[PDB]
Amino acid sequence: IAVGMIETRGFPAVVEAADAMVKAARVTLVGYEKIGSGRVTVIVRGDVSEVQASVAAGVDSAKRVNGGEVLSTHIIARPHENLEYVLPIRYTEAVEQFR
Amino acid sequence: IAVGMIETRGFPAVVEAADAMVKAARVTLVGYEKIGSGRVTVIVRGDVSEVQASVAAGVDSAKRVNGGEVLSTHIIARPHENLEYVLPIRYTEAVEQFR
Amino acid sequence: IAVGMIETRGFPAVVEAADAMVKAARVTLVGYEKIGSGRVTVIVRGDVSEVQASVAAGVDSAKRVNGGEVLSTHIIARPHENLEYVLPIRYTEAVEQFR
Amino acid sequence: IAVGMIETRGFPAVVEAADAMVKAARVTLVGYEKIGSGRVTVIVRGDVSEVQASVAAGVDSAKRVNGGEVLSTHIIARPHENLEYVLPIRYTEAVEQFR
Amino acid sequence: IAVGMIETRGFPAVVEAADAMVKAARVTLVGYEKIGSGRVTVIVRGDVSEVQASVAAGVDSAKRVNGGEVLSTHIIARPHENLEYVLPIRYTEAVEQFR
Amino acid sequence: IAVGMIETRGFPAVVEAADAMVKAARVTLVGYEKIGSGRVTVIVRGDVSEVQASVAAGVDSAKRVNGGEVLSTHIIARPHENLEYVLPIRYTEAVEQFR
Amino acid sequence: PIAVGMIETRGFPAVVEAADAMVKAARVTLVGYEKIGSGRVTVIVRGDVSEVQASVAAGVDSAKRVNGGEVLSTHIIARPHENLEYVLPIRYTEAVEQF
Amino acid sequence: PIAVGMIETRGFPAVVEAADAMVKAARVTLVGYEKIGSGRVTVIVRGDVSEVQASVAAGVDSAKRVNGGEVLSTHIIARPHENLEYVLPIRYTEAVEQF
Amino acid sequence: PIAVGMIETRGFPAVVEAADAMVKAARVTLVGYEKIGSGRVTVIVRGDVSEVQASVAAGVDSAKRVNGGEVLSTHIIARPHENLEYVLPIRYTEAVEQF
Amino acid sequence: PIAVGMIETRGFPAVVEAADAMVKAARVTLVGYEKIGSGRVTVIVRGDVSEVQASVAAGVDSAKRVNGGEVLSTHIIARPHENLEYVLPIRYTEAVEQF
Amino acid sequence: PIAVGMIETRGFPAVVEAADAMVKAARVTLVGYEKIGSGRVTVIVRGDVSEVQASVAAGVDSAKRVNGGEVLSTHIIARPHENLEYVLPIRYTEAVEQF
Amino acid sequence: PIAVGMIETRGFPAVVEAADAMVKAARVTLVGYEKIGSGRVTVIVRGDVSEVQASVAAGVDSAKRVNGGEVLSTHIIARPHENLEYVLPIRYTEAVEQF
Repeated sequence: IAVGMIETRGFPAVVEAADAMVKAARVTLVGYEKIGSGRVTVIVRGDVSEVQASVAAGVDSAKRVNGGEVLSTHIIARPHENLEYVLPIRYTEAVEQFR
Repeated sequence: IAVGMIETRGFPAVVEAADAMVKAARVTLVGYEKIGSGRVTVIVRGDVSEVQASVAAGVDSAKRVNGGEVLSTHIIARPHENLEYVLPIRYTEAVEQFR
Repeated sequence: IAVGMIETRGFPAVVEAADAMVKAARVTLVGYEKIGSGRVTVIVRGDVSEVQASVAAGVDSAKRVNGGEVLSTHIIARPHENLEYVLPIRYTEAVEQFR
Repeated sequence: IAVGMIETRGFPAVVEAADAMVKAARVTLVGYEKIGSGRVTVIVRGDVSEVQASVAAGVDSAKRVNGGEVLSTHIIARPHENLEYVLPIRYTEAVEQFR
Repeated sequence: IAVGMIETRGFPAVVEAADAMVKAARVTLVGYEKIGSGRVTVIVRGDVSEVQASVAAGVDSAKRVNGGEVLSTHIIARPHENLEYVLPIRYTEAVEQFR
Repeated sequence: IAVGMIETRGFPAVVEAADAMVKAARVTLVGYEKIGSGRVTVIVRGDVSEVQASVAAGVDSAKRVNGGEVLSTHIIARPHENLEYVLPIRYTEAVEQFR
Repeated sequence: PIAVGMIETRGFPAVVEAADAMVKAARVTLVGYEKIGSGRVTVIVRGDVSEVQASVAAGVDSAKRVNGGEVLSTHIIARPHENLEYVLPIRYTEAVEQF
Repeated sequence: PIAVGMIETRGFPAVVEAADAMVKAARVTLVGYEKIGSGRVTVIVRGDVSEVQASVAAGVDSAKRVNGGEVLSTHIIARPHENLEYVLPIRYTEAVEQF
Repeated sequence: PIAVGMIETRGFPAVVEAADAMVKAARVTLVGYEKIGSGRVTVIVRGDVSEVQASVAAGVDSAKRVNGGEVLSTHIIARPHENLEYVLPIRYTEAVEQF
Repeated sequence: PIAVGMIETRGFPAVVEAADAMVKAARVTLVGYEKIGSGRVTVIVRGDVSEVQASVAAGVDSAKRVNGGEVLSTHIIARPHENLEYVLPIRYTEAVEQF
Repeated sequence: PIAVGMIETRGFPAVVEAADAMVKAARVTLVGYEKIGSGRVTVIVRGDVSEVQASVAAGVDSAKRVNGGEVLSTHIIARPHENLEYVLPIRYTEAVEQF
Repeated sequence: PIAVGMIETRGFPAVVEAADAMVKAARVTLVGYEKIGSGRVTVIVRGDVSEVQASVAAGVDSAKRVNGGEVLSTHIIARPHENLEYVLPIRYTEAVEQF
């Protein structure tokens, strides 16, 4: 299951990115990551094609935000299982209860 | 229920943004978010039209603050339910006890 | 009860701001807030006129600090009750035991 | 057992770095480290030659990321045991359960 | 009892500031404060004249540090009791056990 | 017992600094400190002459790191006991179990 | 009015059955679960007075049928004073709210 | 003077009834709830001496009527020494203050 | 439907045997372990109703064979109400999910 | 010398009365309160040996008068070894220090 | 196969002796220690089945010789299901791994 | 060799006396204090075997003289396996180290 990420500078924009992503295709927002310098990432999981659709929409929508800025984005089609155990890209408890 | 966000650089300004928002219309301040680089966001919930009124007032009032600066703002009319589970835009425990 | 805020860049200056505020008038320092980028805020509560007196003194005294810098300030005469529940402007446990 | 590190500015890029590293050779991603200013490090362990292979791939892949930036990298062939006890380069609980 | 503060950019320098302060006069280092942007403060308590001696020595010694930088300093002769309850300038548990 | 400190900008470099320090002479790495703005410090303890040897090696090795940068360094020959109680320069639990 | 209903059991299995029988028998929300020792645990439900009475009755009959089941005490409070919400686990949690 | 009133029960339901009966019978504030094992739990109220006496009496009569209810001990302290506030859960909390 | 199965024992060793026998005897997942005092502990499993019945039966037979083993109570809930998931440790955890 | 005095009760109300009677009967400071199960709780006071003896005696007489009161054990240590301070809740806390 | 061995005692001293006797009598690793109330505590060891049997036997003989020693229950599981690792303290910890 | 000595009491006051008598009677360090329920608590000391024997003996005689004192179990382990240090509170803490 692919992973999609949009990193913005600013919180409002990251929230819009996430909203646009889950609305554009069949992906689950699994988390959000702060790393400082105003950089925040929203992470979604789903089929590669769903994730591609969601990230493209997420980027477009975030850039429309008043003062919105997208810093980086990336999609990994088949993330190695090891990552699930170290980085915050896994379906969380709260998350799978929403499903 | 819509979500409204004002991100400022500086705490005093974000506090004013929040005060102005809840006073301008029928919205509930549900939280506050720090992301570093002096960037803080206040988040309100309510009817889209209430939120529109509150954000416009929040922006005007924050800009009047001595040294106040607004970095970004955004309103999402119908935030996807998935967001409530990942991002800090949900009515909190403390919050719904105030209601 | 009004809320007064002085945000400085630097800790020594914020400590002086707070000392000057509680000494200048009848206000209670209720808290302190860090938001990154060296930005820290001290928050006091009291009658609007007391708070006005305290913030003016706090600003003057903070600017006298060696390397002191004031970034922003603001006073809200009647902060909405909703804020008390979300933002760190409320009388705390430790605080009301000092009173 | 060698330690390999790639530090990026941006989260998406660090996630790609990690994915590329564990896919390129026989290394275990043991952790991730945030230090502010958007600087994040992913850490892998394995035979020196595996780690060399993984870091080279991790760097190439991270630089291909949209808005990806690599700040620093380093490999230590035989890290002193003392480090395992202070710095986050050790196999963690969650990690060795994945193995 | 007076409070003395030296804020540096850099940790090594703040550690030297503290060492120099407690060695120069009869003051107790009561704490250390991080506020981001590399800004850290060391706080001492003691008689105003002891604190004056310690801060002057602390500044001189910190500036001798390789890459040492002092950002701000301040002394408050009779800090208001209210501050003890909000800001980290109080004798701590660990601290008074050293005494 | 002397204290030695190397502060870098970047995590990989600080890890190398630490490795080089404990390998160059008879010192114990006792901790690591993050203060933001990418500034991290590694702290060692040992005889002044051991610490001098370790810091010199730590600096040389950190500067060889790809993208490595050393911001500041310092050695305190006889750190005042008060510091042990406030600043993170003390032998920790985990640490003395390694010994 | 919105009553609170409580069933206390000796043993966890029996208390889980009480809870399941309570929310199934009537229009009530399980809001809490309280451990106090001696194998005594309480499930707390909220709802209309008549709904809570229906559910507590169902809860008790079912719990007593559990193998090694044992009900210690029960009680229904019709109009719980607001003060209680703030001290005891009878209040709704945002957790059980989202649901 | 401002007395403290305590009812200790065996069982949680009975202690919740004690609390509800206490704050309802007189001008007192429930400030705490204390678990100590063996199924023993205490509700603590604050108020004038005469108010606390009225409420403790109501509390006990009501608690004994709870199904499987059982009161273990009670006590009213008329002028609790200030020292106690700082060690025991008899003090008001900002939680119960806001209310 | 997806039932929940619970075995409560007196003693930890016996409860660990119950759990091991349960997941081995049928298609069930151990999702929780609950301590409530008096030496009473519960293991909770999730699975189809028929699978959970098979496993609880195996669990009980095995637990009673443990040296100093002792089963206090057991229960199977066929269709646990969703409300319970949110209050009690019967829900899957991302921990047991990854597995 | 500075002795430590302890009264252990069965029940919380009685232990709160012990504490109140102790600090009122003599020049002692309540520094701790210890829960260990089976409804056993201890109040610990510090002071001169003769002061602690006066207070423990008062404490016991008063505690035994509490409704459902019960004193389990008491003890006075005249010169408690410094080692104990560091392991047990007999030491002053900055909490009780500020007072 | 890698079995798990458990000795549960009444009393801590006896459980510490059990653990010491177990790891000394055979090739096993103490991985956990479990408190569940009523003075019942368990030590858990991991190792080959034959090694764990040797150690549990040694553990029990030694524990029964402890003054006021008392063994409540014991059990050896030869092939503990992987599910258990994720719910119970039978798994290795990085703590006991480093050793 | 460096033995561990343990005295377990019923009641806290008696356990505090045991500890005080132990460190006073011989060259031992109190390193821990363990609560396990049923009013059972253990004090743990470290030292030479002969020193620990002297202290445990003193500890027991003194504890039995405590009003309402009661010793449940004791034990001395001459050469505690290193594995134990990592699982149980018999290890020195940096807390008791600094002293």
